[PDB]
Amino acid sequence: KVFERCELARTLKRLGMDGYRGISLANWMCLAKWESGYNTRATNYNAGDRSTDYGIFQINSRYWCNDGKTPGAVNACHLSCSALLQDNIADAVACAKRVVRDPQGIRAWVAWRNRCQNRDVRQYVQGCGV
Repeated sequence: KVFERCELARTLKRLGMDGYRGISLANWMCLAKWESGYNTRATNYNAGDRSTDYGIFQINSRYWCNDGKTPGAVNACHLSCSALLQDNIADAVACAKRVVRDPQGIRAWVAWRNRCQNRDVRQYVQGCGV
């Protein structure tokens, strides 16, 4: 599904993302916006290294989920990558939280560095009741 902005903001807040490991809701919204346009069903193949990015946060199969076809990959979220293509984002949120328990935190996604870091991200949550 493609979430509407404020519905996603409230969905993420009910899932415990506001301030998780120091990360505001607006930062998670900016991440989802630029990774996927708030789209849970998206996959993007990376031909350079044979990995694939999955779902609303475009989480990569080399370290985070298992798709069976990424050579030498691991599965730190202990999920099939299929779980990251559901309309229900609970599993994707659990995996995003796993990502940010590692040292880089939200910097693990380069799109966040490019499109969210050191920026005014307040617009993403404006009016949403979060």
